[PDB]
Formats: sequence, structure tokens, C-alpha cells
Amino acid sequence: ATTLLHCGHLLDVKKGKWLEGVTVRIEGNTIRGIEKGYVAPKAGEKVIDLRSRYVLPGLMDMHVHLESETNPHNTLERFILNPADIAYRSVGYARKTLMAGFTTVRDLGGTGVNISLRNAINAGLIDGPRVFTAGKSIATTGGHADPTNGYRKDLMGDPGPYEGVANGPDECRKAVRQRYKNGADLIKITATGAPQFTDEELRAIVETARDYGMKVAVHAHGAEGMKRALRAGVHSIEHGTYMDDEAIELFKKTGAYYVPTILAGRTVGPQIQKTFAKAYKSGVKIAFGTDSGKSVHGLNAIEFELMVEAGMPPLEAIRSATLNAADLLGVNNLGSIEAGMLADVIAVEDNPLENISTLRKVVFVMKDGKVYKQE
Amino acid sequence: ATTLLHCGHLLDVKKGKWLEGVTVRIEGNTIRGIEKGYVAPKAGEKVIDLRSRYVLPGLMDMHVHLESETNPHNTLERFILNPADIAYRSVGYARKTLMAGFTTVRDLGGTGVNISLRNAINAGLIDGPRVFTAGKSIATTGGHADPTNGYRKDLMGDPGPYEGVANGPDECRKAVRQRYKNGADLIKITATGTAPQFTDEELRAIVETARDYGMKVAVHAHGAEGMKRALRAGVHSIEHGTYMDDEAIELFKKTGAYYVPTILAGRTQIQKTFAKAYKSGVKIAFGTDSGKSVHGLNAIEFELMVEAGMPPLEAIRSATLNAADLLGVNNLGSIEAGMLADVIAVEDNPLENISTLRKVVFVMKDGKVYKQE
Ligand SMILES: [Zn+2]
Repeated sequence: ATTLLHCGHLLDVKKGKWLEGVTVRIEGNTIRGIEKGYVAPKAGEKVIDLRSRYVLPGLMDMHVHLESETNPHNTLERFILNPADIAYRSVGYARKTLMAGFTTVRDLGGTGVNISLRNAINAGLIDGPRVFTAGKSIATTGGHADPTNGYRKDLMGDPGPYEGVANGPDECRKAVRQRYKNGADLIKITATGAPQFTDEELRAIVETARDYGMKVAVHAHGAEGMKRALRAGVHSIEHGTYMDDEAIELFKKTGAYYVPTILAGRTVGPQIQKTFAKAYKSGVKIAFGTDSGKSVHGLNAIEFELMVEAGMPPLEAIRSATLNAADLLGVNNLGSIEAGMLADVIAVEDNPLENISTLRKVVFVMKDGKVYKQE
Repeated sequence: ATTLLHCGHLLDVKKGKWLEGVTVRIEGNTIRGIEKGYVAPKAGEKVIDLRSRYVLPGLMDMHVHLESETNPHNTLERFILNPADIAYRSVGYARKTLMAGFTTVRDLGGTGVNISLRNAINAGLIDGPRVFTAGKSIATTGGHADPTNGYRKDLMGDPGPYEGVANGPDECRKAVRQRYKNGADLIKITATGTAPQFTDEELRAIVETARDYGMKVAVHAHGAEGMKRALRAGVHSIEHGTYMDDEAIELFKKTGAYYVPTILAGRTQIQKTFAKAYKSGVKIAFGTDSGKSVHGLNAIEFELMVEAGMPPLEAIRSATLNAADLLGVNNLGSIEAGMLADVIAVEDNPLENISTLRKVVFVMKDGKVYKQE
């Protein structure tokens, strides 16, 4: 099927330049090309009028938790909520995310319901973003992602690699293989609260993950855990609130991405923005991530503002949500509107490079070939 | 050891009369007698001055839960608290109860830590009231005393007689025997939610087993139908009997079972029902279900019983004579020769203003003085 987007302004994020009065030709789910002017439909074709709009690639958020959203009772709800309850809330969370304009997300934590949500969205059952999920986070015993942490001794039990808790390299191998068996796209670990992973454990995780084509994302606020993860060869660091100048040189030599998460934890202080500034000025690779869930879903665009207020130019923020995100995912057909890519397109009212806050009201959303939002 | 109490006013609860300016002579843990005047002490005899005070027997509360106390977080607390945490909290709960003047209590529900608390208090390890506990309450699956109620299915499991959840007469027999094995003094079951949760055959099995092992049966019941099933089964006490039919009151009088209102906890109606019950001549024993209310505020219930029309003397009798009768002990609840020295003292006449019981100035248990303020 053929859909033509008559775009007044279309953002070339690789060039960094707006293209004025162009047509995007989409056949099926793929962008077939960009044509100057507005092209009449030679044969009956679907045309969408975005001439008064600014057009962007579908934004991607590389830190979301689609299973949960914070609530006065999350800690009790951990004991009272069943998988079906989690799924039914995730429905609305995913819909709000997709209609905020984020066509792709990287889910870094759940009970495994996230895998079912991705499969159900991909099957056409529920409206949502393309989800690349880590499934269950991997932690060491008592680690941040240990599922039975804080339980009464009777309800605590002894979680092992099947549950995502590993101690020692071989157990780590089984835990990564278990996440692969469960259908995870990537691996996420909790490296600090103190470093919760030894160098050999991290090496085991990174090598196993690379064997199965899974990247490694690392949640770490402490400096030593970040430096261990970076030396091990992990692909991304989350938050990293305290960063050693040594961690910045590690970032630069390894090429790992830094996902700031300024939005989440703003709620929980301002250190994180200071850290982000020092990272961006240093030349650290940056990918866009909000940690949605602690922050209400569909308010991810707020993070854009916070990144620009910290000194990141709007083009570089939008590139962090598009080009850098697609590179971090390991996908080559998303994050830029050009021939051969997947038709993930959003559109806003005003110039996002002159005011980034325009991104918090997305008026047009199309994921794959299908249009989900056209206000 | 010998102690003399110089009591300005001492309440003879049996005759309902004050005796003025008397001496209570206690040897060891037992009341040896009441003498005219303030008897002058011989050497080695200790004397406590209650000449400005009103002196009454130790109060007893027949619905308390010493393991827990209410807070915005009880529902999350169960998933996080271990038995030791519960014991350490219970320590303070018991101490505050004893200093409120309640020298004897009937703990009607716990996880079994209540049993260890009773054994520890009786061993002299922890300051506390004389405790008579049901241990773990028995309920049917989904009953109010079901331990895994509301848990996610992964954590809920299938609780059975070992856990206090029984279905059918044989499981009930085993659950009562399990409480006996664990060291409980009495059995407590939850017969209603308002929907009735124990079948007549189940109730008969429970009371007959309890009767074999010398244990009384107390029943938490809010609904009328479960209340009447329990009363027909032959239970000893009905607790929180809200929504009570007039026919149930006739059953009450024929069975002789006690009605424990727990008006204080039901302030969260109960008062209208308690008023009708008291007017009908039902046997009433004092109970607060403190635990859901802060421990140490038990005396407030006294107030409410007088507010519903019960005369102060009968409220004090419900906390003393009626309570001791319901427990099945013959040496507690009245200051007279041959009984155990559980004695409290207050500032004003409790029969003219019962709220004076909320300021207990003197507490004596088993001959020992815990409070003399
Ligand atoms: Zn997170």
C-alpha cells in the first residue's frame, strides 16, 4: 500500500537540516523515498497533509519500564499484583508512550510480562511502540535487581540464575542464556547499589551476551561499578550519577553510550544534570533515556528540555533520541527518514530546533506503515 | 514477702461497695486479707500508700491482639516482618497494656508469637499481663483468619490445618489439635466475614475437639447466621457480634455464652447492638480488641459501655468477675483473701466518673509493683 506524506518541513537528522515542502513516499512499512514538492497521487494513494507540520523520525527512548508506573503502593503491590494485573496496566502505559511520539523503546526491567507485551504488540494485538526488552534484570544475590529483596525470611527464598540472580561466572552464563531462552532482546544488569559485580562476572556476562547477539546495558550510579562495567565491554551505562574523570576516559575509549536519565531522579539530586553536562562537554556518546515509569509514561519528552537546559544543542538531543538510539540498539533501519528505513514518523507544530519543548505535544504519529495519531 | 496497702477506698466488687480506710495484706503473690484501718507495719513489711486513692481489682481484657498494632502500613508489614521483629514489637505492646492497669488479657489472635510471649512473661523474662492466647486463629479457606488472603497467587499457596485453615470436620479436629500441640490456652475461630464461614458440622467438630482438650472456644462473628450456628454449637464467647438477631439473644441466654462487644475497636452501630444486648440480660465480658486500637487505650471502652447505658459497676464487673468466669479461673478478679495480688488504683471514684480508669496510678501483678505514680 502507498502513503505519501506532504511535509512542509522534514528533518534530516544525519545532515541536521530541514527540508522544505517535500513528499515522503512509503510503501507498506518502509520509506521508499523523499521527493521535492507535494506529489499528486498518480494512482489512488493515501496522502497525509503535514504541510503545516515539522516532521521527525519516530523518537526512541532507551530507558523505560512499561510494566510499572509509580504509585503510592508499589512496594505492597509487588506482593499483591499478579501477571495479568501488570499486563492490563502495561496496555495503557504502552499506548501513552506510542502516542507521545516514541515509536521505539528499550525496556530495561520487568518480571517477564514485558516480553509478552512486545510479542503482543508485534502480533497486532495491542497498540504500542516497538519494544526491545531486557526481560528480567540480572543481579547478584541481594543486588538491586534481586527479586526477593526485602521479603520476610519465609517469603525470601533463594533466587538463582533462573530468577536472574547469579554469583560467579558460570551462573552468570546460565542467567544470560536464561534471558535469551525467555525471549529477551538484550541484557540489563545492576552493577552498583558498592560494586555488585566482580570483573570476572562482568566478563562472563559480556562474552555470553555477545555470543547470543545481545547487548549489555548497565544500571550503575557508583563510580567503581561503572568503571568495571566499562572495562568489561558493556554497551551502555544508565544514570551513572557519580562519574570519575576516569569513567569519562573509559567511555571515550570503549565507545559505550551514556544514557543520562535526568528526568527520573529529578522526582527523587541535581547532581545528575551536572554529571550530564560534564559528560556531554567531554564528548561522551549520549543516547536518550528517561527511565519512564518512575516518571509518568507519555511525559518522556520533558527530558528533551532538561537535556537542552544542561547545554546540549536541540539537534544533538534529537539525534540522541534517533540516530544514537538506533545505533545503541544495533538496528540499521530506524532513526532517519531516508530510503530503506522503517516508516516511523512523528510530526509537531513548531520548530523543534528553535524550541525543543514543542516535542511534548506530538500531533502526528505513524509506526510501521500505520497511522496511529493525526490530531 | 509481705506488703501492706493502705487504701483510702477499696472496691468490694462482689457487694459493689467501697470500704474506706482499710489495709490489704499480701504475702508473696497472694492477697492474704483485708483489715480495718491502716494497719501499722511490722519490720520487713512493705507499705504502699494508696490512702488518697480508689483501689480496685486488676482489670482483664478478653479481646486483645498483642502481636500487632495498627499503622498506615500493616498490610505491607506482613510481607516484611519476621517472627523476631514481631516479638520485639510485642514487648512494648505488652508493657503498655500492663501499665494501663490490665493485669490479665485474652489474646485472641496471632501467628504463634503470642504463645512465646505468654511463655516468656510467665517465665519472668518480659514485663507483661497474664496472657491467655489462642495462638493462630482457625478459619476456613478464604475465611477472615486465612493467612494468605489477598496474596498474589504465586505467594498464596494452599494453607491447611497446620496453618490454621481447616475445611471439614476432620481438618477442624486436626487444626484444634495443632493449636493444642503448639501450646494454646483456648481456641478462636472466625465464623463470619457477614457471610457465614463455618458449617454446623465443622463447628461441632471444633467445639467437641476443644472440649476434649480442655479448651474454651471464642468466635469472631459479625453476621447473624454464623453467630447463631456458633451459639447452637456450644461456643463459650461471641466477639464483635454486630448485626445480631433477637433469636440469637435468646440463644445467648440459654447457652450462657458471653458477649464481648469490642465497642472501642468498632469505632473505626456496635453501640446500639451492645445496648440492646445489655438490656436483654446477656452475659457480658469486657473486651476492646485493642491491637487494631493502640495498646494502652483499652480503658476508653469502659466509657463507651457506660455511654450505651451500662452502669459503671457492671462495666467494672465485666472487666473483673465476668472476665475471670469466662477465662475459667477462680483466683482472679476480686480483692479478697486467697486470691492473686493483681491490684490497681485510680485517682477518682470510678463509679461516679468511670473515665478515671484512663489514668491508672497504681499497678500490682502477682504481688509485684510495676507502677506507683
Ligand atoms: Zn531503571
